[PDB]
Amino acid sequence: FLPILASLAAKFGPKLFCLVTKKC
Repeated sequence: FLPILASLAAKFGPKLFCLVTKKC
């Protein structure tokens, strides 16, 4: 689940990824 999620997060999702994984 995680490598495809990480790949799409890098591709066009980093705004949601940074808040969810607490890097904002």
